[PDB]
Amino acid sequence: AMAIPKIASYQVLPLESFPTNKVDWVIDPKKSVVLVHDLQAYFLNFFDKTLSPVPELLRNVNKVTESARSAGIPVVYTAQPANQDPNERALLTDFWGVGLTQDTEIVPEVSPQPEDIQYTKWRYSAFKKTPLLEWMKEEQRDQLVIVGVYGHIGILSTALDAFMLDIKPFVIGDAIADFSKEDHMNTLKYVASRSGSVKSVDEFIDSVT
Amino acid sequence: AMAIPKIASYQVLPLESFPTNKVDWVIDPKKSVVLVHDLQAYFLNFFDKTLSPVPELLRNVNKVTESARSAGIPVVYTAQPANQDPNERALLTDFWGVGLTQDTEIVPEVSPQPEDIQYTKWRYSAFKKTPLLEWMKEEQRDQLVIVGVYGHIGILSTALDAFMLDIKPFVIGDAIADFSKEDHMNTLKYVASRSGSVKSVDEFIDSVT
Repeated sequence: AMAIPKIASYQVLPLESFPTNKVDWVIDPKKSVVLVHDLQAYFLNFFDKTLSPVPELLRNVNKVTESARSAGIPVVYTAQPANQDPNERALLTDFWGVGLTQDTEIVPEVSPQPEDIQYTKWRYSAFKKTPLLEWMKEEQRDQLVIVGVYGHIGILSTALDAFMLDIKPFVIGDAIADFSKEDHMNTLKYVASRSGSVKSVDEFIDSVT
Repeated sequence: AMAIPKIASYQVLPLESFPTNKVDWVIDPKKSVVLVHDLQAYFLNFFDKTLSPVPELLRNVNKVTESARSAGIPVVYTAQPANQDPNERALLTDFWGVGLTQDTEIVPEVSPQPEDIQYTKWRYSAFKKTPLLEWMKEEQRDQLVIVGVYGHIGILSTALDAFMLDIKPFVIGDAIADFSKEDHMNTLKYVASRSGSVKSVDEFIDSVT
């Protein structure tokens, strides 16, 4: 089993470097949901939080959720629970060990508001073992705007599952972070060419206001 | 909408260049299933079939299936159906168009045997809208040995779903092909470090005989 590495700091990808979208979907405030993916103390503490990309990530997540709430867009947070039953954790243990035992709280900078939804996360994808798919169908919302960590792992897997489940995923390039700038960029490149749309925080704000 | 490109010829990755496995799972003939992923004339026609990696891919898929059948390992083929209903095809149309309208047959070199299972494929992952998961649970088999095309798309998505569904995916590095040698290698690198195991045809034969 690997440990999540001590993540070396890196610069947030310039907006000019975002990969070009193959699809021309537009974020619709009537049909979208914002997903704040696993922004727990445990996952973010693997970085030096005073250094890029973490301060930009947290301020940009706040920019996304504030404009989402003002446009009546539901905000959903995912969080892994502490001391996962080995039978429930299953194959994750083989790669990553027993998982978090503490620091499960969402970081205070992006703390959920009373009206926000909070789901217990069990796999890379936010759709596995959660009510996300059925709840989005109930809400008649078919667009998922994704922010959080880590790009090539949970963000990628959630975007792939959304796309295959007929939900349009929009990954916010300047509102995610990863193990490195290369992993972060490669996540955006894969999504834009094979599984969804890559947008900036300003493009999200512009589309929903 | 993109067309599957005219795939240029490339050399099958040397065995010495395969990424190192992070997990130490071993293919068990009592617990495994071989998946021949979308090896249809339609998908294979995008390469010049007389040039590398196609002759070696077909020969290698055959080495895998013959060894599997001799060890009593079920062999499952996935195939996309022609003229998919736009409502069923959904978001795939935005990236790839209406999909295949003919050439749905499995390439004759690796044509299914009477005892083999054949499922109708609808998404990148062989688990979506198929009986694969429930049938593997019925068979009490929790290992999926993956061969076929294309590495970074269907093979990758099937491996991620299997892993999240508690099924151990083993991608056969010299029994897959992709859009390029880089995509092929990057698929193996991602699987080995985040979602499964990467093995050679000889390692599969050795494990099941």
